Amino acid sequence: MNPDLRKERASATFNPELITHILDGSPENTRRRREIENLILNDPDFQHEDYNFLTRSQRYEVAVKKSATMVKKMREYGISDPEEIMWFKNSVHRGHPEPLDLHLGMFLPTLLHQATAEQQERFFMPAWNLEITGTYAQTEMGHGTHLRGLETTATYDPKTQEFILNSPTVTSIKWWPGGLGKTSNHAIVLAQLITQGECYGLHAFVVPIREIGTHKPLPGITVGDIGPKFGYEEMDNGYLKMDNYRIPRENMLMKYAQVKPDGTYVKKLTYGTMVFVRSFLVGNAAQSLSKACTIAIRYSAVRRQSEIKQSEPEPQILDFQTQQYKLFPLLATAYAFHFVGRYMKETYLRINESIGQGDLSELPELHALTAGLKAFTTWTANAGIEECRMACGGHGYSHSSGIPNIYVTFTPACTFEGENTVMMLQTARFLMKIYDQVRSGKLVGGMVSYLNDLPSVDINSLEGLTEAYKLRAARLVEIAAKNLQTHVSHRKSKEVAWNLTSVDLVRASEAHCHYVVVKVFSDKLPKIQDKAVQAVLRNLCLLYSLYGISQKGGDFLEGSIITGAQLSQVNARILELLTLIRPNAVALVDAFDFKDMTLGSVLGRYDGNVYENLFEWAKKSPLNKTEVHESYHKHLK
Amino acid sequence: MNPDLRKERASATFNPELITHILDGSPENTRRRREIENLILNDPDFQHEDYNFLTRSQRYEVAVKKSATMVKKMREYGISDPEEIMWFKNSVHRGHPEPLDLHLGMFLPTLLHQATAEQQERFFMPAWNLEITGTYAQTEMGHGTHLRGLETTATYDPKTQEFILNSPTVTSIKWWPGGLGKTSNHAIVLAQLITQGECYGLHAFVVPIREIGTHKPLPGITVGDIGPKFGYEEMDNGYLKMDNYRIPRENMLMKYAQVKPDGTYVKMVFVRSFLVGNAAQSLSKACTIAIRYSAVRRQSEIKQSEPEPQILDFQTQQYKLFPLLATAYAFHFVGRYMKETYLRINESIGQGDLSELPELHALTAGLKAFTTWTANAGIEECRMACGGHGYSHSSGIPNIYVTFTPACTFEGENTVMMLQTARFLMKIYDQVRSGKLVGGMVSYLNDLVDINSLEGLTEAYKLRAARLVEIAAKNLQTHVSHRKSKEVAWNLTSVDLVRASEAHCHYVVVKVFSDKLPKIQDKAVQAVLRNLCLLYSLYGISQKGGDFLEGSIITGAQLSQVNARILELLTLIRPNAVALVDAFDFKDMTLGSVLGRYDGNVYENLFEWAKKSPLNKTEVHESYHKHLK
Ligand SMILES: Cc1cc2nc3c(=O)[nH]c(=O)nc-3n(C[C@H](O)[C@H](O)[C@H](O)COP(=O)(O)OP(=O)(O)OC[C@H]3O[C@@H](n4cnc5c(N)ncnc54)[C@H](O)[C@@H]3O)c2cc1C
Ligand SMILES: Cc1cc2nc3c(=O)[nH]c(=O)nc-3n(C[C@H](O)[C@H](O)[C@H](O)COP(=O)(O)OP(=O)(O)OC[C@H]3O[C@@H](n4cnc5c(N)ncnc54)[C@H](O)[C@@H]3O)c2cc1C
Repeated sequence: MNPDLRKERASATFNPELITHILDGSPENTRRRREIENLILNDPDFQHEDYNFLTRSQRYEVAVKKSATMVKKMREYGISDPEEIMWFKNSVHRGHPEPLDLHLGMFLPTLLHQATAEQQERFFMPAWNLEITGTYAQTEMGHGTHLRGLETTATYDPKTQEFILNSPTVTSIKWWPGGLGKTSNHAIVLAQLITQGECYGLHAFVVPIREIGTHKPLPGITVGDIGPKFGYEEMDNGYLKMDNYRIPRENMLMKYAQVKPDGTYVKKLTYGTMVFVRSFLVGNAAQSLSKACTIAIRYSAVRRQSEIKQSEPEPQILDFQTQQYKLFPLLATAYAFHFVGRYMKETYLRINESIGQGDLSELPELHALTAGLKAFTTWTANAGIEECRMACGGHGYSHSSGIPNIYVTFTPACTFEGENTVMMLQTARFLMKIYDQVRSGKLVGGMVSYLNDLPSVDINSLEGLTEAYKLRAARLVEIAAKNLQTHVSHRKSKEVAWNLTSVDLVRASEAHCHYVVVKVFSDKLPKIQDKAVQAVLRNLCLLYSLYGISQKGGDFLEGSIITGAQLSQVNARILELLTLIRPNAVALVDAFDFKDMTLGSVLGRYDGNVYENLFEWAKKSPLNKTEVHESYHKHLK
Repeated sequence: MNPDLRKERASATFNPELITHILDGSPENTRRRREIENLILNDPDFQHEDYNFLTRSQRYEVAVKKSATMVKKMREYGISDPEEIMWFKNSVHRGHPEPLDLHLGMFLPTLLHQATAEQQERFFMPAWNLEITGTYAQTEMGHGTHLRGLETTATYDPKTQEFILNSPTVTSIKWWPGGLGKTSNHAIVLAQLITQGECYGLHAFVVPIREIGTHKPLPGITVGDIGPKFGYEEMDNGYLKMDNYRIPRENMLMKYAQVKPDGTYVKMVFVRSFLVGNAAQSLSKACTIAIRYSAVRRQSEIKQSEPEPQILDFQTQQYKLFPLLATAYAFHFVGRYMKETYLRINESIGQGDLSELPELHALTAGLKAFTTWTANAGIEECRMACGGHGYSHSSGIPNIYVTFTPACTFEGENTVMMLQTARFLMKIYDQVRSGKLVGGMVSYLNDLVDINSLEGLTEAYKLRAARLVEIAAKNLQTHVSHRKSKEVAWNLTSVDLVRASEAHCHYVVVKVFSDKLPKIQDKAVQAVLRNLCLLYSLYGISQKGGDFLEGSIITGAQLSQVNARILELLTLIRPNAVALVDAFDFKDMTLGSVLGRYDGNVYENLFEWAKKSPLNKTEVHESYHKHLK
């Protein structure tokens, strides 16, 4: 390997393999994930020309065959555990999105959970070999966040006992569903149920959209791809227009609501529904940030440029303080998000045990924390990925860095499972609700128990830093509450008040979530058995928290949480941590255990042999298919 | 038009035309710019299918076709004024980069300002009928920022009287030059001059790389495209490897240094100013789209009873877009300021007065980094403020983002630039330390409160700048003191130094924006810009409250009033949002945005766009039969 990377790995003060165990959950987990990864790696059926060297059409085509192959292979290998299916799918698509995401993630799961025996035989079973391919169509051109505003109608017809699915306007057309564009022949559509002159709200219906065998669109059906996007080249995000399309009455999912043959409309928290409330975007954020950091840091250890001292030769750019400042706080963030994502997993499991005991008390906080962490981590990871890219200089801009694809692939996560701003406002509804409760004399519990200490620190220890974040969260919640009451007590409608306090409310949710990450990171440390590993993660933990304090110094000063002098100490300690982390930077990134193939990066290769490979890469790219480009003869010659 | 956009326009308290006048510098500049943009809009030779519906190869091809026609068309129309050239070229490529960029910006300009009668005869003249297509090759795979690290050599050969251009290592291969991939048959190459066993530094040579008429790479010449990037699809950024490749000794640009047959060796600010304008323009486009779309898009609710409101009515939406709108105008003004400044200092240089040249270099480097980094993040905020729809190329913001973002790394990597600014700031600091009075925009360092006034806010930025410079200076001393080494000390203080330059530059933008108001003749226009200026200043104080609180420049109670004033200002700006974006005068064609269309008729046009998308050439995709069946 490149002498420069070898030098970095030799300076590491800890064994990176021990951290990999921690990330996967156990040594055993690491082995299994690697085993599954190697199944795809050495399988030529999963190999193909570099995504970036292919047109959009060819990219979608490649994704399709790999997904089709993926299904057959997972069936044959007997991979049923959801975690293992995740690892397997990750290795096959290398973080890239694929056309069977909704089919496997929402279509089959919804049928398995709510469909009747006859329905599953008609819609679930035929999918085993993809005879049937489905997707979930909810979003419309005119409504994404505001569901109640959806326009698709499903009117019951007593005479023929079938539903009439209709897209009355341009805005009503379904828009975005992955696989809806060209892959799926069936789609579970969400529509406003209409029967006996009454609208009963949103209900789901199984609707065939393409003829089996020929894949031609069925009469009354209009489907297609929505066009090119920032990223997602391999995903056929689509649109669906239904011209008073008829389907059997038995195609409605009736586990919760039913429609009798005469048109009469009739009418719990389970482990079943809980699987749907589950989210993996926090882990997704951690992972994407990690990939970017791995690339940027390795490259920064490989790239030599400029000079620190005129007498010495060009140093590694990772020797520059500004370089370390750009990347080490993000590396610490990457780790913080991994621990938070693991905490959430733990919580889901803790919550099921509570539900099984009849205790639904922590559900409100779960839903608020879930919406909050999702927005906090996705936004932070989003910006962090681009910093990593720009930290690589000009080469970061080339697809050979691998970062532009990571960013473009990850960024819509700020939209998935609820707009980030809307989600933060959801977290704020809960924070205000708990605040009002404490106001009326109730002692509250949970991560939000600090509210019991309203109304409104040793900056050197982890405990004092956690406390500082706790106090800052309390302070921002207090500011939002008071400001909210000022509008209300001004005779304004609770709603107008809400809007006029929304910026403040989002900030309260943000502060709350940041405090949660810090506490979770800090709580992790005492549980690390290996002292060397513990020491490094501690430095990363100190950097994450100190850096957050510097980033929003105003929050801590305004609340008199820290003094101006303490802010100076915080800033100084941050610079000191950068160098303490420096000798371990590479090994910390190696611990993420990404294979070159997943990274899709010349610059971030494990071996550090960037330059020779960067040249081969460019020479094999499409514009060099010929020495002279036809445009020459036609317009220049 | 969409009645939602017309009611937004009807509520405007000023005439947008007057702001366009201010943006173009004068009413006549507008009329003239709008003339050119029309020469092109109605010309079939510049029409083609949406770039986003084409492959990388087809994009490059369309760019090449348009640029070639561009040169012919300009010459024939009489467009030679380099300003009118920007407008024309901007309309033609609809804001996208083009393969003749270096040819017109570096090749010709360099020849025209350094070539001899013989050279300007066989090099400059041919680049008339594009007979010759050239580019400038500086950057190498191994070096971009630190030029004296370049490896390309030009070893003079006394016997045959010709320089030998060589790429000894993989890292020495030229990398990135636009037009170097498949467009140019000639390239001015920057290389280490070596003659008579001695290296004399970097010098520029003109080297033919492709055979005229066939475009075949010449013997010893290896050329090609460097591959696909985040953006720049229509640009053939390339690589050049020269294997002991010989060129007439007479091919060296000897305007400043010469090499006779004996082998005896003898004897940037405008571009950064351009990028600041490029930052303002890109930010403006994004804002125009995001704001127009926010007035068109209705969703969710405020009051239970009322119908879905335009998302522009949500405070959060206003908070995301109005501060950025104010930033776009702020950046346009500081850009104009930079222009006035370099023109003035240029005039001094000519009279032997170079007293303001160091500040000019420093300010120009700092503002470039400050505005490009700010606009960069702002373009993405505009995209995300559009919801999922923003992610689609139908929003046109992703292309804007991808096209503008490299501005943060080329022409001086932002952090390196800020570091240069900091070097100047420290010098000035040491100068006042010695007891000297300094002038210029930095005269506030000779001195080493009211949140409700324009003057007080400007004053607040001044002190914040002074405070950060002082913190950097103090930390720098503390390090030279403890570490006893200047280079090590500089490095351990570099984050503080960058922060001080950022603070200095922010102060400049505010001050410039503020000094611009009294010069506005129309009262209504002056009134709206004033709100944007207050928003800009107040927003920055909130964003980095700790800087002001730390320096006892503002109290906690004042920070609170700042935040309250920002919210109030969003409200006061709301009624003028669309008109303020309309003022930019961007045409639908150069915006390439369905969501930001001037008429506001989004949805109907959106479906048509998707319907026309490449993946819908057929109802069923080929991949179905061969894989999913
Ligand atoms: C890559 C990608 C893939 C997708 N895949 C799928 C898929 O497979 N299936 C599917 O069903 N959908 C999919 N979608 C659509 C996604 O579900 C929607 O984008 C999401 O629901 C938000 O809808 P919208 O974009 O119209 O947002 P809108 O809410 O209409 O607009 C967003 C803007 O309005 C603001 N806003 C909205 N309501 C409020 C409020 N009450 N208060 C304050 N601010 C508010 C937002 O914060 C934001 O600035 C995808 C989108 C993308 C980009
Ligand atoms: C779209 C695009 C188009 C381009 N077009 C052209 C073109 O037409 N012609 C051309 O010649 N070039 C072109 N380039 C190359 C561009 O000029 C270089 O990328 C730029 O000069 C920066 O060089 P670098 O990428 O090697 O940076 P590097 O410096 O190698 O790396 C950047 C990183 O190193 C850090 N760093 C470097 N030096 C220092 C220092 N002294 N102190 C502290 N930190 C430091 C930076 O802060 C940053 O994080 C283009 C690049 C792009 C992306």
